[PDB]
Amino acid sequence: MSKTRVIYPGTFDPITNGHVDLVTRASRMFDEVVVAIAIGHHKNPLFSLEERVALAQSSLGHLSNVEFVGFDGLLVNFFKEQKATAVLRGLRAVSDFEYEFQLANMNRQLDPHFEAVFLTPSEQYSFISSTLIREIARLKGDVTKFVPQAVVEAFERKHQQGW
Ligand SMILES: CC(C)(COP(=O)(O)OP(=O)(O)OC[C@H]1O[C@@H](n2cnc3c(N)ncnc32)[C@H](O)[C@@H]1O)[C@@H](O)C(=O)NCCC(=O)NCCS
Ligand SMILES: [Cl-]
Ligand SMILES: [Mg+2]
Repeated sequence: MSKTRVIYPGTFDPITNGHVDLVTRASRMFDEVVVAIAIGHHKNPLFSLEERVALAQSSLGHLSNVEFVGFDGLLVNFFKEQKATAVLRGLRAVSDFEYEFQLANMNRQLDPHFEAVFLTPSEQYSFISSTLIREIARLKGDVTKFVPQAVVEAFERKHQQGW
């Protein structure tokens, strides 16, 4: 019996309570979990790589089997470099499901060792996404209930520099 290593890739822009729940659930089932923050070089995230990594560490660093790394390039090359057992993704809607079904099949064609496992959110996180959270924050809504406190403060310090 070997040691399992799953990657959880995303932009995490910012990390939410939904992501936290997924990583916590995953850390019970695999030996190592890698929170893999896509840099988004040609995709314009609101938070920098350093901010997104720090928010993720702050929220999840208490889990001793979770690592945090930024990456770019082809997910399958990262998968190989990392020697992962699988990629993990959350499926919160039908459109998520169809996109991920397609991508898992494309990635398996690029690398036959590739694997993707999916979790479904618990109902109390099911309506949360990073995009929606950015939008509420931007229109000065309170996102406290949906994201870790550190993220709330991070939005206040974008709102303080101006935003
Ligand atoms: C697809 C990319 C950008 C990351 O995905 P995404 O932008 O959805 O990140 P986000 O951080 O918002 O979410 C991460 C994942 O957890 C899920 N999730 C988000 N919120 C929640 C919630 N409340 N509950 C459950 N799941 C959730 C998402 O649906 C997603 O699967 C990234 O994997 C990537 O760019 N890969 C590298 C490039 C590549 O190889 N591209 C195409 C060739 S296959
Ligand atoms: Cl996003
Ligand atoms: Mg999201």
